[PDB]
Amino acid sequence: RPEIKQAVTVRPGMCGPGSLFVGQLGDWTWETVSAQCDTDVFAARDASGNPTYLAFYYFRVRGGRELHPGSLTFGDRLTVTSGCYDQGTESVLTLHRIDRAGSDDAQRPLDLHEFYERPRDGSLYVENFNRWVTRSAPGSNEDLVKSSPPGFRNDGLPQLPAAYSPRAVYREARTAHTFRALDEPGFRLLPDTVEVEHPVDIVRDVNGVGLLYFASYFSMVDKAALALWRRLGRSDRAFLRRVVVDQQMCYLGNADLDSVLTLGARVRVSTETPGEELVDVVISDRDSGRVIAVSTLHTQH
Amino acid sequence: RPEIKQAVTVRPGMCGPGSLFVGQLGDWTWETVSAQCDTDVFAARDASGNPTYLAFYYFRVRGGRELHPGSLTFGDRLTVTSGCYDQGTESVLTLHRIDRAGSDDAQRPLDLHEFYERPRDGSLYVENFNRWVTRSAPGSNEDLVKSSPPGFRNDGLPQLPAAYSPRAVYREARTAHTFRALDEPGFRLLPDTVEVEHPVDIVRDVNGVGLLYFASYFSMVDKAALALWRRLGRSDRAFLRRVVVDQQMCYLGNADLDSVLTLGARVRVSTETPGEELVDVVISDRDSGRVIAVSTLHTQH
Repeated sequence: RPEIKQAVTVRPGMCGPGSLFVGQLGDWTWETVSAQCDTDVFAARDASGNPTYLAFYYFRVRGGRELHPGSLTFGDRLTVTSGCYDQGTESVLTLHRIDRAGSDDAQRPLDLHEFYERPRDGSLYVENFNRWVTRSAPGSNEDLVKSSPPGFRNDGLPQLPAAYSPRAVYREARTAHTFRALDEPGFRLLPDTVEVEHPVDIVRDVNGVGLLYFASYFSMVDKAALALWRRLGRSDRAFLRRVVVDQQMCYLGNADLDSVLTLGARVRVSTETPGEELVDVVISDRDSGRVIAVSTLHTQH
Repeated sequence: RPEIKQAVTVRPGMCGPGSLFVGQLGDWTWETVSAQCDTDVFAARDASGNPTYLAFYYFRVRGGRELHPGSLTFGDRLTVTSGCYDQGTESVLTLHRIDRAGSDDAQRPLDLHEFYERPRDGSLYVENFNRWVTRSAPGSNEDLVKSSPPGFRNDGLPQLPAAYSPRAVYREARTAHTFRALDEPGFRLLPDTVEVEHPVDIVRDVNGVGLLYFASYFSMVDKAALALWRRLGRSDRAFLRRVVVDQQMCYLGNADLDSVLTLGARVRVSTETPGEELVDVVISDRDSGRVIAVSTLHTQH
């Protein structure tokens, strides 16, 4: 199955300090899987005709000072290279590489070694690990059930080696509540933390099938990050100047639309590099006793 | 200049109870103008190389019970027909018609009479009246200046007759604070109103060039509408079931990112048709003494 290459002009609907860029990346994942796995992901149903959704489970966006999501402005010309990797019948890994158009070797194919071991400052690397799910009850967003639409073709797809394991990554994050081990050298934990109550926003958090929208988890994480930034006495203009060189998200659950979520955030500062921080955000559903997401942001400010 | 026809599969990034559908419509407007007016709207600059933005000024989405934005779910197949109409060198009108794919006569071209006088229940009609603007000062979002990028080609475009005037429509709305005259028969004004303070949300309201994003005005309007809906003792599930058969928005201004806006809402109920209402929302910037938007929603619930 060939990789998909696209020439993309940055539009208002896919950039800025909100979640529009991650929204576009997720739509590109559903297009890529549809093309490579001979399944209409947008209209997928199981054998009883129940809708099945290719849910986001693990999401990484890795950039750097030379190209990060905040670098993108209206009219920028990009190259996007996308492809899927076999994770069996119930899950699939999609990769996207984003380069500036015309940049040296932008036409190169996907390279696992480049994504997992030698990422280049100037390219953006996206991993989307997705899992097929159905609701266990109409109108309930809890206890989603593993699924696989009939005719889902993972058999074409290239394999990952054992070393490159989005599953090991997300398992450790569910346990540690961070993607960057607390014992990692060269950081100090600030004493300041925040815990923000966030009722589900039924205007802005909800998708076209009545679930919490995967992109709105990035918005909730940034709401927690901004609460912590303000607690540290830092300015709104400075928040809008933050360079996010790496972000990882695990979606442990969805949530009913009447839920009140809790957004917890903490920060580690670099003892090596001024302005470098690791921010961890945990999203909880206290009423059901669930952690529904974990995120780690690596920033320079 | 030919009209642009597209086959569109509804994606998560362009539907649901948020502003993603209007975000997609605006990106389609910038693509359509780029194609028909021989100008890269995404990267437009004036002669001094200052960026110039094709700002949204008047926006209408007209549907009906048979097809409205809330009808759209993942995987729906649509037909989109788009084209521009001459409004001179500083403004341009773009129309989009949206039909279900395969529906009778979905291939028909744009028809002004159909848009302005005989809209069909089952098609969606979009009007975007846009104006070229530059900032009057870097980092300021107030007192935007009229502009026209060099080489903007309106000379190709078809003409509107005098009868069809988005300008008369928006002028009346700026004066009346509604698109549906208060003296219109068959409605009664409820005494219940809301006035909500909304600090600009720098996570969710801001675009890739540091302005308030045109789609986030629709979110702010729905926040006001939901405040009024809750004031009337109505449920969240019922709000998510609302059928918006017509909505009009005028963008009178933008706003600095530290602004605190005021969202005012009022409602008229039908004395003819149960469940039919007209909701008016006014967005104010009290500190600068400006009305920055007016919206009217026609709903069935």
